[PDB]
This record gives sequence, C-alpha cells and structure tokens, in this order.
Amino acid sequence: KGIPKLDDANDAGGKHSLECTLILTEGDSAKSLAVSGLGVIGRDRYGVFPLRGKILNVREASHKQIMENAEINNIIKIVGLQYKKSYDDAESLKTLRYGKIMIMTDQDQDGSHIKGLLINFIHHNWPSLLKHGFLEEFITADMERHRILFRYAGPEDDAAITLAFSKKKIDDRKEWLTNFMEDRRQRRLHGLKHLTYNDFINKELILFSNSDNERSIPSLVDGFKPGQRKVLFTCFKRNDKREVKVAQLAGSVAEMSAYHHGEQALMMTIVNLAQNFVGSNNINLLQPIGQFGTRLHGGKDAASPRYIFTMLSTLARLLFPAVDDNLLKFLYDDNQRVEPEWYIPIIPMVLINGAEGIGTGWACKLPNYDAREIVNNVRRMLDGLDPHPMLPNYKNFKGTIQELGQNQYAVSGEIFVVDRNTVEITELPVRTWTQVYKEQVLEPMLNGTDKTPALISDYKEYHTDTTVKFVVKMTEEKLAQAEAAGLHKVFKLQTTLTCNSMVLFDHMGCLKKYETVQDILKEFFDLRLSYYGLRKEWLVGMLGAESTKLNNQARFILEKIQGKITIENRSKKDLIQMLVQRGYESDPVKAWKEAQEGPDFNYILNMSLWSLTKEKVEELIKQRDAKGREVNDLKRKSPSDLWKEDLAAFVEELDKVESQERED
Amino acid sequence: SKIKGIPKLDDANDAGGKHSLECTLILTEGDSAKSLAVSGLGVIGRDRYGVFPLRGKILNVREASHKQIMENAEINNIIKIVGLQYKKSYDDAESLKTLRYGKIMIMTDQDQDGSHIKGLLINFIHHNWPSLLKHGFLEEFITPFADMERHRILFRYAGPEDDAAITLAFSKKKIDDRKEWLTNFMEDRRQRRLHGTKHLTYNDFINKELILFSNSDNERSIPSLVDGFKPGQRKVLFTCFKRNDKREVKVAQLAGSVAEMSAYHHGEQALMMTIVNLAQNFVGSNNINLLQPIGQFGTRLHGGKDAASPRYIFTMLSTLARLLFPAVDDNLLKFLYDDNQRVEPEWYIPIIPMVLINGAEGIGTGWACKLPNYDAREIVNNVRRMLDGLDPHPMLPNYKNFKGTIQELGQNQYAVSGEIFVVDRNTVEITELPVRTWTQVYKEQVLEPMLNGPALISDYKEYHTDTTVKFVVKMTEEKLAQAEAAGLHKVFKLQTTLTCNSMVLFDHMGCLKKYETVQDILKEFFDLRLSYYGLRKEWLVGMLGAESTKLNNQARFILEKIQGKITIENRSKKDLIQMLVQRGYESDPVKAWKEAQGPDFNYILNMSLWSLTKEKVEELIKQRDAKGREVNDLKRKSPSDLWKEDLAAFVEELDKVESQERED
DNA sequence: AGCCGAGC
DNA sequence: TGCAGCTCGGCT
DNA sequence: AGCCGAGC
DNA sequence: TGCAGCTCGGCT
Ligand SMILES: O=C1c2ccccc2C(=O)c2c(NCCNCCO)ccc(NCCNCCO)c21
Ligand SMILES: O=C1c2ccccc2C(=O)c2c(NCCNCCO)ccc(NCCNCCO)c21
Ligand SMILES: [Mg+2]
Ligand SMILES: [Mg+2]
Ligand SMILES: [Mg+2]
Ligand SMILES: [Mg+2]
Ligand SMILES: [Mg+2]
Ligand SMILES: [Mg+2]
Repeated sequence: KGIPKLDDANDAGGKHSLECTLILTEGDSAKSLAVSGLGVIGRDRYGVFPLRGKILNVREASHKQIMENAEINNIIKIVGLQYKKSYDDAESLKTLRYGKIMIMTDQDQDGSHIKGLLINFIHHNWPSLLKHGFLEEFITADMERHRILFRYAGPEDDAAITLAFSKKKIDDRKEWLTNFMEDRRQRRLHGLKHLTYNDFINKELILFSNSDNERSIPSLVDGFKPGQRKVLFTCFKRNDKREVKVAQLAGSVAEMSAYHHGEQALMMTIVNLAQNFVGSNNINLLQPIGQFGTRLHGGKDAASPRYIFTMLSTLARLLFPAVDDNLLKFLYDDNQRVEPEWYIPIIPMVLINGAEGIGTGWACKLPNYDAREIVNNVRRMLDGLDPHPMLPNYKNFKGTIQELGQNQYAVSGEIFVVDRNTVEITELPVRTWTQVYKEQVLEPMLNGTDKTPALISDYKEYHTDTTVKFVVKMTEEKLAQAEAAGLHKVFKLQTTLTCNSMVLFDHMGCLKKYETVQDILKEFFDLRLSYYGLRKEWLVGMLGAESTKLNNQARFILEKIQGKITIENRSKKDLIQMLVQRGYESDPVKAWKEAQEGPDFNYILNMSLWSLTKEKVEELIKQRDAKGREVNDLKRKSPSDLWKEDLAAFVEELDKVESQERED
Repeated sequence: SKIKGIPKLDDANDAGGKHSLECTLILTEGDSAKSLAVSGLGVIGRDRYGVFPLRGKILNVREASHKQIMENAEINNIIKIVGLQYKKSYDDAESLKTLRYGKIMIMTDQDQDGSHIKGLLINFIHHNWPSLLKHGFLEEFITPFADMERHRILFRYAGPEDDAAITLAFSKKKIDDRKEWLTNFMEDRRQRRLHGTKHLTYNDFINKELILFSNSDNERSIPSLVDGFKPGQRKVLFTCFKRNDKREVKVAQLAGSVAEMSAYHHGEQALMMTIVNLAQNFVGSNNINLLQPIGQFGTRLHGGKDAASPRYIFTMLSTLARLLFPAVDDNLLKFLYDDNQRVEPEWYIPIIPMVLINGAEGIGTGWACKLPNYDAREIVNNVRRMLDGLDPHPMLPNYKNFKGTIQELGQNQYAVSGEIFVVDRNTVEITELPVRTWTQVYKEQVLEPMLNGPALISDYKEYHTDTTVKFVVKMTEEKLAQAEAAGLHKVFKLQTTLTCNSMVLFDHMGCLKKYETVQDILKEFFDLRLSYYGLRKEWLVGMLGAESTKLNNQARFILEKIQGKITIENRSKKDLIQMLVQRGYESDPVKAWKEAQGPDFNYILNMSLWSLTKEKVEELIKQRDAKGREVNDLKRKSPSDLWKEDLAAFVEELDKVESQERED
C-alpha cells in the first residue's frame, strides 16, 4: 500500500491471498479496461497495476540499476516477493499478497516483449514460482476463454527464456533468428488452456525479435529503416513548398503511411533525418529549420518538435528521382497504399549518412562516406573500371581518418602547440561533442580528480555553434611531458572506429553481413543499373503512348477544321462508332498503363472548344511534334546516359547547396 | 552562501558574495527563453547575471491562502535564489545586506500573456516587499543582446498611483473597478477606431500594457452571442469546414491543422482540449456536440477528466454541423485576416442561437460568463413562433438525457434535483444525480462520508453504466424515517441550485453586454438572423441570376454551333473574341457579378467537345431551364420561408441522429 | 560505463 | 506513455 | 475551498 | 511548457 496507480485487491494480504490475482497491464489505458471489466464484483480477488513502457532486463542488469528501478520494486512490494527466498513448499507461499500475476499487454509484438521481460524477471529470481503456475496472461463467460496459463514443463523452458534474455546467448539468438528467417522464406514460396514458456519464446516472442530487426536495421538499397522511409514517402506525397511543424509532419506520416506507433518516435526520427552538424548527416534529406541540435551536445539540445519546422532538401528529389517511383513496389496496410519496400536512389545513401541501429541478434553500424567520392566511383564503374577504396569521411570534419586494419580506423582531432605555455584545440574527433569534451576531459585536467592529477593551468573557449576552439595554458614542464607522451593521446583527441558489423537487409529482404563497403557499393551498383534499364523501358512505353495520343488528338482537330468530320448533334453511340471506323485509337496512355498489370475516346472529346481555334491548332501541332522528338531523344540515351545525367544534376546542386551553407 | 536543490537555476558567479547587490537575476518565460539568455550572456555575463526559468502562469499571492503560498514551487524558489524574507522592510542600505541579488530582470514574450506574467511578478514583489520597488528592484528585457542596454526597461515607482494601479489589476477586492477600467478602454478604442522611454512607471505598465492582456483575456474567454463561440472554438470549426473530412482525424492532428489553417498563435494542447470539449456528449456537457466523440472523450463518471490523450482519439463533423451553420451563409460573413491569410470569420451565423444550446461559459478579467443548456427543439419552436409574430414561450434549462428535474425559483434561479426513491423501509435508490454532479465525486464526497463518518447509512452498492447512475443504499429503518423526515433529496445532497446572473456576451458589433434574460438573448439573435436570411436571399437571387445568364449564353453558343450559325474552326483568338462581342454574347456573367462587390468568354470556350453531342445538348438545355426555375422559385420566397426550410431540415436530422444514439 | 535510436 | 498548477469571476 | 476552461 | 527510463548489440 501507498503506491499510486495500484488498485489493490480487497482480499489481498489476507487469508485469501493465494486466490488473488495481480493484473499487470501495458499502459494506463489497459488498466482502466481491466477496471471496468471487473465491475464491483471482481475487486475482491483482482488487483490491477499499470506499467509504462519496456521494463528492465534484470538477468544481467547491475545491482544499482535493479535496486533503483521503480517498476520492479513496485511489483515486489505489491506481491510481497522477497529476493533469495525460493518458493518450494507451502509455508513459503503464505508470505505472498497475491497468488497469480496476470499479464495483460497489447496483442502486438512489443506487447509480447513486455510479457517476455516480465517472465524473465520471475524466472531469474524465483524459478520455483514458475512451476507452481504463478503466471497467466489475458489475451485480447468469454472472459475465461481469454485467459491462458503459462505452463512450466521441464528444462527446455529454462533454455528458451535464457535464449531470449541472456547477454551470453547473442550467438545463439543469431542462429535462432537465422532458422526463423530461413523457415519463413520456405513458407513464403509455398503456403501460409496452457502455453509452455518454450512455445511462448519460440512461437510468439521471436516475432518481436524479428520485427525489432526489420525496424531497427536499414536497407542496403536506400539506407532507410521502415519508419524513416515512411517519413520520406509522406514528404514526397505532400510536396511542401513551405516548412511544416515537425509535430504536424509526424501526424501526417502516421496518417498517410499507416504508421502504427507512438508519434514521438516519429518526431525524433524526423529530427535525426534533418540534423546537419559535424558527425550527423553528410546529406540531410530534410531541412533543419529551427533548433534541431548542435555539435555542442550531439543534438540533445534540439527544441521541442512543436516549435521546429522542416521541409525536403532540394537534394532529395535529385537523389530519389520522382520518375523512378513508377518502378517501385508500394506496400499495402489494409487496402491503403503506403510507402514502397524500398526507394532506389542514384547513389548508395546507406553509405552517405552511415546507417546505424540495434536489433535482436544483430546490430548495424556504418560510418559516413564522402558523396563526391561515391559519385566518382559510380562513374568509374559505369566505365567498366574498378572503384577506388573508400575511407570514412565526415562533412566539415577538419580532422583525419586513417586506416589501421581491416575495418578499423583512427579518428583524430586537431591540436597544435602555439608557444611553450599554450596548445590550441581546433577539432574534436567525430562524435565527440563539445560540452562533453569540456566536462569529461578539460575540467578534470584543470581541476584534477580523486584519481587523477591536474595537467593544465587554464583553458578558454572560442567556439561558434559549428566549430571548436579551446586555448589551453600549461607549465613548460607539463606541456613537455604531454608532447613526449603524445598530445592527441593525452588530450583524448584520438578515438578508434571499428566497423565489423555492417549488417543490412539486401534487396530481396534478406539480412546479410557485409565485410567491406566495396561489397555494399557493388551490390547497390548492379541493382541501380538494372533499375535504370527499367526506367528506360518505362519512359519509352509512356512517351510513346503520349506520342500516339497526341497524334490522334491532332488528327481529329485537323479532320474537324476541314469538314472531314463532324460531331455536331451526333449521339454518343454514333460518335464512338464513327471514330472507330476512321481508325482513331482508344486511349493509348490508358491502354499502356493497363498493359502494365469499350473503346475510350474521352482524351479527344474532353478537349475544350478552344482546341479548334487557330493558335491552339498551331500549338497542338508543335506539341505533337515535340513529343515525337522527345521519344527519340530518349531512345538515344543509354541507361548509363540517364544515370550520368542524374549524377551531374545532383552534383551541380550539391555544390550550390554546400556553398550557400558556408555563407549562411 | 550558495544554492543547491534548484536544478534549473544558473546562479550568478558573484551572487551571494560581497558583490551581491550588483547581481541580476533574469526570470524567463519558459526554458526556451532561458537558453537564449544563457547564450546571450556568454561566459562574460555569467558573473553578474543569474538565469531562472518559470514554466506557466504563477500564483497571485495577494489574497491567496496561507497554504497555497507556502506550498508553491516558483515563489519559494525565487525567495531562496534572491534571499528574500517575508515581513522585512528593505528601506535602508543595511537591510539590503541580506540579498544574494540586487535586482530581478523579467524576460518574457512580447505578447499579452507575457505582460500578465510580468504583472504577477510585480504583484508578488509589491505585495510582500513594497520597500523594494522604491529602490528600483525590478527591470525588464524587451525582445523580438550585445546591445542589451537599449532592450532594458526599468520600472519606476512614482507615487501611490502606482500602488493603486497594481492593486486594481490584482486584488480580489477590485473586480468592480476592473469592470469600469476595461469599460473605458473598450470605449476609447471604439472611438479611435471610427476616427484615427527607459523608465516605465508601474501605473503606465498597468494602464497601457497589462490592460491589453486583460482585454485579450475577455476576447478569448467570453463567447459571442451570435454563434456561441469563442475565437479558439470558431477556428476549429472554420478548419473542419474547410477540410470537409469524410472520415475521422486524430485530435492532435486536427489541432495542428487548425493552427496552420487559422493562424492559431498558441500552444496546441489548449486547442486539443478545446476540441475534446466541443465533442463531448455525456449528461451535463453538450446538448448538440458539433464534433463527434470517436474514442474515449470522457464520461459523466469523472466529468470528462477521464478522456484519453489527444493522440489516441478521433473526431469529425457531426452531420448536424452544416445544417446548423449552412454553407451558403459563409458568403455573408466577414472573414478576418492574419497578415496575408484569410482565417475564421468574426462570427458564424447559425440557424438557432447555439449560445443557448450548449450553454456558453468562460472567465475573463472583470467579467465572466455562465449560461445553462437549453432544449434544441424548444428553441426551434420559439423561433417558429416569433416568425409568425407570436410571443416566445419562456424557457427552462434543459440537459439532454438528464432524468431529473429543473424547477424555476425565479428569474435566472433554478433548483436541479436528481432522483431518489424508497424501495423498502431499509432501502433507497438513487437513479439520477443533479446536472454536473459527477458520479465518482458524489460517491467520494457524499456516500463515503455517510458510510464512514456520524455514520448515516449501513451500506451502498453501485450499478452504474458508462452513461447512467444507480446507487442502492441500505439504511436502518429508524435512520431512513429520519432521512425521509428531512428532505430525502436534501439529506442525500441531490438538489443543487443554478443561478444565472452573469450572462455576459459579445454582441454582433463586438461590444461586451450583460443580458438579463435568455428571452433577450433570443430576441437579439433573432433580429440579426432574420436579417441575414434577407441577405442570403439577395445574394442567392444575384448569384443564381448570374448562373442563369451564364447557362443561357452557353446553351445559346452550343445551339448556334450545332446549326452552322456560328463557327470557331481555324479562327484566330482576336477574331473569335471580337465576333462573340458583335453577336451579343456576355462576358462571364458570374465573374462579373462577383467582381461587382476586355470581355471573358472562357466559360463558353472551355466547354468540352462533348458539349456538341446530342445527349449533352439536351442535358445543357435541361440545366439551363432548371436554373431558370431555381431563380424564380427563390424570388417568390420570403427570408422567413428560407428559415423554416433550414429548421425543418435541421429537426429531421436531429430526430435521426438522436434516435441512432439511443440504440448504439 | 555509456553511446547510438526506434520502439514502449 | 503519463506526470506536474496557476489565472480570471461567479457562485456554492 | 473548488468548479468551470482557454491560456501559459 | 517541460519532466521521467528502459531494450537490444557492438564497441569504446
Ligand atoms: O514509459 C515511457 C514512454 C512510454 C511510451 C512512449 C514514450 C515514453 C517515454 O518517452 C518515457 C520517458 N521519456 C524521457 C526521454 N527519453 C526520450 C525518448 O522518448 C521516460 C520514462 C518513461 N517510463 C518510465 C518507466 N520505464 C522504466 C523502466 O522500467 C517513458
Ligand atoms: O506550466 C505548465 C504548462 C505551460 C504551458 C502549457 C501547458 C502547461 C501544463 O499543462 C502544466 C501542467 N499540466 C497539468 C494538467 N492541467 C491541464 C492543463 O494542460 C501542470 C503544471 C504546469 N506548470 C507548473 C508551474 N505552475 C505553478 C504555479 O505557481 C504546467
Ligand atoms: Mg502497442
Ligand atoms: Mg545516420
Ligand atoms: Mg507567448
Ligand atoms: Mg459547456
Ligand atoms: Mg476563486
Ligand atoms: Mg548493453
């Protein structure tokens, strides 16, 4: 007692304790449905207590963490659990205020994950309790066919719980999930009350684990996770010419693209897409209009999403050309068409902004690469040559990145000895934030700590919001020692960067590990090249259909102004039959679109009466002719040519955009 | 002396030292402004300048309970940071020895709500330490920084007229004087409208700055007589109409939509709450909810306080909305502008006085407004009666689905009773609570005390539903007879009084007025709405007239084309435009009519070629005649006839909608 | 130990 | 995801 | 000793 | 308006 949000059971703590159920709900809303579902009657045997958000994995959480956790302590107090005390006999169980815990989560994967973390919590502290049948679940009277009993049934349950939640079973989880993904491919080519913990883990929780990967680990093809892809898709559909509140953009994405989660995560994703400070995006697809955070705090200083604004970068449709949309496979969420399975950008975006995310079994980490360097390599491969090797590269980073080994790099800031008493620091290594360096490095150097001596006499700061300048004073003696020991080393201006986890989803939807970024580059290249061929086939078909369509329209207009044909007072039916008999083609553009998965002459008869006038007749001829020349000008271009055009246009604008950024 | 457990404070380096009285504490409006002051001070400023942010409006300490004052976080925080002590005169220069800061600089938004926070801060210091105002303790920083001194206004205390100004603004004893104060302001501004420093005194801040807030408080809090809306509410409707959603929208998303579309200059949470309020339909809320509660919008159980978050509930227009606010009337409204953007009208003009239906209520400065709900059908019937020149029946308050009783004690005085019935000589039954008594509150504040304590009842059970109230109460046969001896409704507090002597509203001209009876409100509404039916008729005769002319010309052209009487084939634009003039075709009749508060033939020449076909020629002729009849039919009707048509349509959909509610 | 970020 | 309190006037 | 609601 | 912590993996 004395715990808020708890609706303790009436008979709890008394002689009916072991016949009392604590209902633990995912969220306050689920709690209040449990409350109205009990009525007056249920309050004797049933208590209810909400949890907000994911809970601690206690199995390898530190002791400070476990002792300080609100939720876990609240559950312990409410139920009467005691650490170390096993529940073997029946005199033990007389110490509990409740006899059962009934977990009521959303019937979604994240719901399953909470069920799992709760199960994990009991199993790790009181495994004996699991055997007595302590845990139940409420799936969403009928109210008894909704209840399911978790059954312990031997040591294959201890193995399954540990497979999901032990820091020592990461490799096991990879195998586990590899088997799962392999099975579900096989099932895709063909077709399609007690619950053991093993069956829960291996038939329900694994769906969360998989979904966690699908949402946290990006695609090779466009560098996007599904949430980020929804943000772009929504922005492309909107086509905003002026900025939008981020919070408002989030609701739009939720609605236009069937995003089924809390909008806060969306707003945060949008902020992460727009950020443009040293160590975030080499090319932000979204414009950071307002305070989106700075290198002073790693963006942690962004303003609230209801006071910041964004819109597409002019580089966005240059990187993801609208016409290629006709080539994408757009997904469906209950009969609404949403974002595509991936976009197909002109260079590999996954390398530019350096994908990163954490799933189950695997994680992704990729550093940034230089956009012009990637353009040049793509041009090289278009020439049949081999791509040059690429080092990680961060836009506006003044330091150095040197190869140390396979997928390992030294990232160094800049420190120059000015006089015998003064060093100057003008760059921090990538992802070292200014405030953090000040507090964790320079302060301890000025003040000493309990464990370290002072090393400097003073420091002064001269940063701008995008640059770094520390002026540090020392004694001639201490500077001399610092040099001998290595300035970057002493000043923590040198960090390593290790990339042995380049895990991405390939274009088929398969999770692969890539050993080098040249492998990533080459797989991207082969795919993008074939999509340029698909674009050509599509444009020839479409432009050809438009040519035909203009020819028929222009022929009618001429046949009309010469008295060769009349529609005046002719009936619909006779007009159609006259047109057929004179070899006018049914809507060619519609016919073409149709052949991509009664005769229609509306493209002709929907023309305005203006069409018959002198200038409009001339203008219609010039357009008919111009389309013909446009069909042919396209046929003369190779997929390589089309690509090289896109790349040239992109670089022109990239130069202009980066130039305006250095002035502003 | 330092300061410890005040996390958001940036203390001046020299604060609390010998150089205390040269230190300045900057109080900001919100954390946002706190960070801009922190940057503005840089590293230099951190010595003499302190920064502490206040979130929200602060306590009015003049006439506040002793408890409120002691428990309030901001006031107590300011006191610790500055080192003030209650009941100490800061008259000499020795008394100032105990302050950690010598002055406070207030930094707020330069809007009316900022002025209010300034005033409340001034009120705080003034009421506790007048002494300090003489020494010039308070200053302010005007804002849209290294040019600080031009931005820095000092407050001057010049005499007991400064005391009177502050007291007039913030004393519970000077409500009447505030009425007079604002009446002058509204009058002077009505006159000016027809026709055409460094050391601010308190009197001038109050009478030239704060009064601007007090007035804005009224403009946003007191409803209009015409449509019963406040500006926030009006903007929400205007947006809904403009949007015309055919399916539900998330409340949070609609709020963002309103802000964008109607230039709503405030936080969106307030707007989300307003939206929820507009949509509620439980007993005691709206009689006709103009927005639909799709999701959990609160219940009579908690007075709606149990509504879900605005991001998990949906809304759209009631089918009754455009029946009450007919679209055609939009053409008669004066729409407002917010700097090159057309926004909501100054009012909508509904077909019955909505201000009576859902019972307007708000609190301003000097004035407040309360109005109870009235029955929709009774109002329709009084409108009909007045249309027939009869007398309007007097009206009693009516709450949709209220099962109890509302009795008139006298003008604007009513007694509202719930329902209590004797079941047996041991048992009573409560089946209705008085209007605006919420179920959980009644249980907690009435029944519980009666069960516990000198205890009057022996037990009680609950059989509520979401929308109905049922308590069964068990009593001792002696106690019941006693309870029944006094009033049963009295003992069980099932009778409340409702008193309506503050029916203050903005009239159609924008003047604030106190109405004595609803009959007065009804008359004034009535004279204005009848007059707008006149306008709608004139407007419709004119526009339909233009449309008729437009169709006449179009039909004419078509008939002349299909007969050879006119040809456009291969004619230049000029020759064709000049020809049409010569034949007396009229430049776009509708365009011309609209402009009326070279020739344009596009309305003829933009017609499709289909127009010349048999079926289309007949359809055009039918349409032309249809419009002919429509103009004529309308010309014969009175404004009063039009009004009866709208009312009849409104009542038919009300019967349908309300029927469907009493089944779902 | 704590970052990275898309979920609750 | 939910948590946190004030203004202003009339009324009880 | 607090509701009502549009603001911060 | 801003406040509150946890997962999952790789690597510092
Ligand atoms: O529980 C949540 C939560 C739930 C659903 C959506 C969002 C949140 C949430 O943001 C949150 C907290 N936010 C603080 C800043 N981090 C930004 C990321 O959104 C803080 C605490 C918190 N829950 C507390 C209990 N969890 C502790 C583990 O047992 C939430
Ligand atoms: O300061 C605010 C605040 C500021 C701007 C917008 C909203 C709020 C706000 O909601 C708020 C609180 N919300 C509780 C729910 N009530 C309904 C209104 O949304 C609670 C406290 C609070 N500020 C605390 C300081 N005021 C203390 C007076 O001395 C705010
Ligand atoms: Mg869920
Ligand atoms: Mg990135
Ligand atoms: Mg403001
Ligand atoms: Mg109301
Ligand atoms: Mg009061
Ligand atoms: Mg970890």
